[PDB]
Amino acid sequence: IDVLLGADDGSLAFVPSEFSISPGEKIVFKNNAGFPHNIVFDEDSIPSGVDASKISMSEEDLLNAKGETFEVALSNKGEYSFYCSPHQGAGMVGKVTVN
Ligand SMILES: [Cu+2]
Repeated sequence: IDVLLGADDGSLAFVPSEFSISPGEKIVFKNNAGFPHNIVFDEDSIPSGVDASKISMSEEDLLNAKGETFEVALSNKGEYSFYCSPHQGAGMVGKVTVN
């Protein structure tokens, strides 16, 4: 599944922000508008036992230019909440379910 970082109207959003995938499926996050952006999985809101650092950018890492990507595939089943760290309070958050 492809996910935009920033909407085409400049809104600070993942598009889509809620979605489901199958184990081993890739998510390609693509820097779109309103960047810099990143994608950070909330270590307390992903399935037990998953290493957030295997699937996340650090909060200090940024995609600063249009078209840059971060790709990650998730295997373990369950709900994963994530956010863009500089835009989290503006509402740039999401949740992917692996089912
Ligand atoms: Cu952002």
